[PDB]
Amino acid sequence: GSHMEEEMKRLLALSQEHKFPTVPTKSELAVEILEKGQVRFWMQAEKLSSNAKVSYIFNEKEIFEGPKYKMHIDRNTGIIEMFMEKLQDEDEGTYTFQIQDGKATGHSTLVLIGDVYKKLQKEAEFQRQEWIRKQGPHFAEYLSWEVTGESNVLLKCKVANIKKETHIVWYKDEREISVDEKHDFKDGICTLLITEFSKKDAGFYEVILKDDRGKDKSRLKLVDEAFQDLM
Repeated sequence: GSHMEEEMKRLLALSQEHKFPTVPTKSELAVEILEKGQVRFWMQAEKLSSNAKVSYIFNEKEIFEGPKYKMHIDRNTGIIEMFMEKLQDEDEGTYTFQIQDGKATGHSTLVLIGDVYKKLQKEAEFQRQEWIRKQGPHFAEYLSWEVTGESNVLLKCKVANIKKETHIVWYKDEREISVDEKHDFKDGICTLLITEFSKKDAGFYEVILKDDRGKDKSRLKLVDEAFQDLM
């Protein structure tokens, strides 16, 4: 139609322009289930003078910072950070932050109760990506193989941000490809020679990281012998 309203309704939907739930203050107090998959309350609050009060309310009651609800405000204008690490209350979940600075006052409520949270949890899914249990956003070392002229796969990973001893170490499902470790350095990126591979030796070439923490192995499934056969 001439209105083309819906069409723009899509375009604006594409922009994904958020940041609206404010008040006389500057609340953006919404519910962000973090990457770690936890609960997050966050409004802004540009003014912490005298009266300047924020009221943590849960289930129609005013609560306080402590173990179950942790709050952290660094009064740089009054940014309100607040966390919750799960549900485990009496399954209930509803928080109203009413803030006022000086003479102004604003309300902001969040809800995550069993029936409700499960809803936000889907959205959390995007963040729920807890598979990482370590690397998180942006990895450090990565594999990469290349069948060289001799038809061998030249296994090589690539190192990043790390200062302990060496970087990685090639493996193969508990099988340690035992090469000279720290005697001849092998520092930086490491390259080996899969001089022919076999469908009974193939699988995945493991990269292992042990440093000032525990470990860290991440690898893909390598098959070359199946291709060699085609050569």
